[PDB]
Amino acid sequence: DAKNIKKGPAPFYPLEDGTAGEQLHKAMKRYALVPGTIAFTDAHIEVNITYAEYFEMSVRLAEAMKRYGLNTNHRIVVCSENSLQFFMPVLGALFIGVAVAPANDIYNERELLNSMNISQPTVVFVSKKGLQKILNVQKKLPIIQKIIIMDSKTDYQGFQSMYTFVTSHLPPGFNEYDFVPESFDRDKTIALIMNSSLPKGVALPHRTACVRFSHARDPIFGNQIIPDTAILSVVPFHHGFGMFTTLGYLICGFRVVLMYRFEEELFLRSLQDYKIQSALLVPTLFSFFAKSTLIDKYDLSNLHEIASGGAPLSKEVGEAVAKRFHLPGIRQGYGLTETTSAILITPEGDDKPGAVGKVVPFFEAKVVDLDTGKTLGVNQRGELCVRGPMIMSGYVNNPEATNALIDKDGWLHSGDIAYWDEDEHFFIVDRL
Ligand SMILES: O=C(O)[C@H]1CSC(c2nc3ccc(N4CCCCCC4)cc3s2)=N1
Repeated sequence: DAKNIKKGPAPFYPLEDGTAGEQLHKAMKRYALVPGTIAFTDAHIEVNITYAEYFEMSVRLAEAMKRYGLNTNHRIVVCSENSLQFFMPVLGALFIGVAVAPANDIYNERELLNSMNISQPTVVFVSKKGLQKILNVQKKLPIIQKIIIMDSKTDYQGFQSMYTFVTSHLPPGFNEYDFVPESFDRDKTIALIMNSSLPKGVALPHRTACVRFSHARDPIFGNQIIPDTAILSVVPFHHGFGMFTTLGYLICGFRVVLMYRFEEELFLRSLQDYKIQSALLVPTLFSFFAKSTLIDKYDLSNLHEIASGGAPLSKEVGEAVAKRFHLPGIRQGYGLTETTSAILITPEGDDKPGAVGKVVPFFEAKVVDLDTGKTLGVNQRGELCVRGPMIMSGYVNNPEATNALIDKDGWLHSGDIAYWDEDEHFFIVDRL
């Protein structure tokens, strides 16, 4: 061993009661009441949407879906590239306890089928450009009984938009600010079904998102709740990195600036013009910005951190990127789809080259001997194992693949090789 088991410190605020939908509802209502509070900004088209707008459309979607008949026995799919509308049905469903399975908007038809065959959605929200794939998947999966278009105001090609669907199902005199999100068992009600790294379905109870919201506004393990904080996120919303940072930024009242096609100039200009304080990159963009020479042309003085996750960041490209951006280091974190979000996180300003962080509040982490199972001590390399309240509840209708991952005592076996050091910073070893 127990000197060799690394434990998450204490959360700076304790763990809120209520479902993830109740916690989102309460914060967003608060932001909704101050006019002009920006929730999302689309860098390509330059449009802002406020928390008032976001809050009111999510509450209406929640009530419409409820009046349509969806409940905890149901799942919806959200199949769209990152967009201003992406999170409206996501929030709507969380408010009423309907599980959300976000679908890779660039899966081809076959991966979409396999994804939605596991998720078995009753309703699909889709962007215009994904409709024809969903219609082909629907032919094979008639459990899809209702298709709603996300990025339209009017009806589109015979299908309702979110806005016409909402009107079709709101009671007269619906009041967005009197709406009360559903109360339910957060341990037992699934919030998200996420796709596995042939893909599997990862069920995440509302609880795992609630713990994530603790980290997100933790001053050491998340971000400080400070007005006019803006984040430029270039990560897919349909995977856990983008899903659970974005929901955390919404809980925090941040301005989330998005882009879904990378462009060097647009990214750098958006950093500058939106006075971005924190940038979110997928790791292959780190290899890009190690090569970019245009960074010094831009006023990046507001930039406090560049965050990384989800894949291997080497000590080399990280140091290269930090220098091109004149930052102390890279702020990094480690988790799996099966782990909700990041379980190891660089504490703010406690950055170390090559390390992905320390054990987050509520969790524990060890490295075990690849042959026996016994717990190792400082700087010994073995398998990375973790345990805590963000671990998935299981794979959708795949119990053997679940139990091959978590022992009877609840340790998730990362399948990664790791060590921790004298300050308890963790390091992931590339097997190659
Ligand atoms: O690679 C994966 O499978 C995915 C599963 S979810 C995940 C990560 N989620 C997150 C969520 C948050 C972060 N942070 C950015 C780094 C500094 C602040 C801590 C959160 C890093 C990661 S990495 N990576």
